[PDB]
Amino acid sequence: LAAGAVILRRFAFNAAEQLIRDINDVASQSPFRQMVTPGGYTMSVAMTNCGHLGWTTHRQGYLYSPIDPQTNKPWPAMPQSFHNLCQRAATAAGYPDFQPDACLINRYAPGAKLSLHQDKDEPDLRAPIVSVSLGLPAIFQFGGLKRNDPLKRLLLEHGDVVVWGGESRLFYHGIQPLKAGFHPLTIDCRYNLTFRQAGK
Ligand SMILES: O=C(O)CCC(=O)C(=O)O
Ligand SMILES: [Mn+2]
Repeated sequence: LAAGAVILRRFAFNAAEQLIRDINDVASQSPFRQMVTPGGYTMSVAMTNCGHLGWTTHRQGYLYSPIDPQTNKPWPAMPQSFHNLCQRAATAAGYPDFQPDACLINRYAPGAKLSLHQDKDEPDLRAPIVSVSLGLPAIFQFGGLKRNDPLKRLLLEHGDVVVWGGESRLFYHGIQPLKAGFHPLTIDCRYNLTFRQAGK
């Protein structure tokens, strides 16, 4: 896909059913919620987290916290299925020592989108981003270090895993408005699992 980035198409296909079962378990403790940006806007994507740290929004500035600001309780621990799939994907991508301490779970309803951004809330740039697609297909935008750099448009389907790091760790990326559709395992949405090393 780019220097230090690759797309493992259908890599998580066999694990998908189990991953989704665990998403449901995580959501039981920390429900999906549409976060409000530091700017005061409700995101179309619904999110939740598991692992030691969870990505969240604050009155002013994104940040990681071990506490779910909605439930006021710790985020659920990282499911075994998540941990194992993530490490296998990272190894295949060329990052064998990846040890994530956070997993952001995104749920896209039809029309939902995640505008172009950089994952720049993690201090240790040596750790890659492992992104798992589940359910409905979406168009993933992958660019460069500048918001105006040319964008690649790649369809991401159920089971696809994208890993980026090294030279492309801070590349801009996003998801275009989700097209309506149906998928036997997620029904009416697309889920995405984003593993990161947010601390240390
Ligand atoms: O849904 C995706 O494929 C991308 C999600 C993403 O960029 C994020 O969680 O920071
Ligand atoms: Mn991102």
